[PDB]
Amino acid sequence: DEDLRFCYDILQAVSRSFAVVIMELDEEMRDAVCIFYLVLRALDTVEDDMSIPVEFKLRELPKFHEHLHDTTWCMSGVGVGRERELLERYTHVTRAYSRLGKAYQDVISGICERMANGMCDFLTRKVETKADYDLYCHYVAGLVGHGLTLLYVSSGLEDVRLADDLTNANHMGLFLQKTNIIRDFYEDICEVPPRVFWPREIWEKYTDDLHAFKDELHEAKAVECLNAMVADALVHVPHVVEYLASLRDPSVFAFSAIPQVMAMATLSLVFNNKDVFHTKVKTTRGATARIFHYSTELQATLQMLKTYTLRLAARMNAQDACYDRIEHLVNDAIRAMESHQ
Ligand SMILES: CC(C)=CCC/C(C)=C/CC/C(C)=C/CSP(=O)(O)OP(=O)(O)O
Ligand SMILES: [Mg+2]
Repeated sequence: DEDLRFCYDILQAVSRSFAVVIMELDEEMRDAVCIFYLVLRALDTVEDDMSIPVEFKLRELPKFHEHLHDTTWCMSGVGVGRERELLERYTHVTRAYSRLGKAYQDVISGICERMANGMCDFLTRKVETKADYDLYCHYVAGLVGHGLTLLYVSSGLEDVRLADDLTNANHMGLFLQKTNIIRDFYEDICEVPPRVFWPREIWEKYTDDLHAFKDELHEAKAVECLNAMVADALVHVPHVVEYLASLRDPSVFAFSAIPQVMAMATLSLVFNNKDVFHTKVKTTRGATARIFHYSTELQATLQMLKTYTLRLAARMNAQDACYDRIEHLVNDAIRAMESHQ
């Protein structure tokens, strides 16, 4: 089982966040989800390496899923740090993969291919529209939501009805991806080349140059745009509440709930916060421990989400050009929560 051990070891190095939450899952589901994550993590590593040619990515990505059945395949000159190691010693992942149930392998192979092609689409173009924003989030996060949902059903832990309509699963992925895209604006725009995800359709209403938000000079417009991004992410909350409330298994529930509650805490902190444009805004380690502790069942999770949702709303004024748009979004979220209390 050295292969699985490497997997969990690389997981811990490549992503401390997920590597903690994944431990909420029972061993069998956990192995499948851990391997699933590393496969996608490998894709991400190819998509994000800006020192390697795009034609190289459009070439390798589409057939990434095919390598899942080739225990000798690996990549040598891509990525930084442990990610690089993930690809070079990618054998451990494919081996572990070959020892998974037939149904788990197919979900993983299926999501891997669709995400890869989606990444290819956006490797050759920008995110101009809100539609673009949403679709890109779908490919790199919404699909993880689909995949996980299909792994839950396939495992037997959740009812087959869960996979009927995957819309809410996609919403779950979008809420997480969007909160991170919002939180990581500065860090992303400060890289070489600069990484940009905020959709032009949204930011062109406050500026002609996104890079202007880095200057205190345009602090007001940056914050108004930041607030419009938050409003856009809040659209997903009522759906996150529905998906979480449809879960019956405690392991699946905690694994699914924790990241969502963390996202809402981050979102409540970045909202109307100009610090977002010069540093990473993060929750305290104590709030994190508390979230991990209580998000084991629906009721407590709903109240923590309500609490954070109420903190977000409390942070604004009738002066802000969002107060209107944010208010009904907060009410929809809180309403959806009380709808299960
Ligand atoms: C359960 C369900 C239906 C949907 C959830 C969808 C999921 C799990 C999406 C993962 C997408 C994100 C935000 C990845 C960043 S890697 P990271 O999480 O390791 O670490 P970081 O964001 O850098 O802190
Ligand atoms: Mg990426």
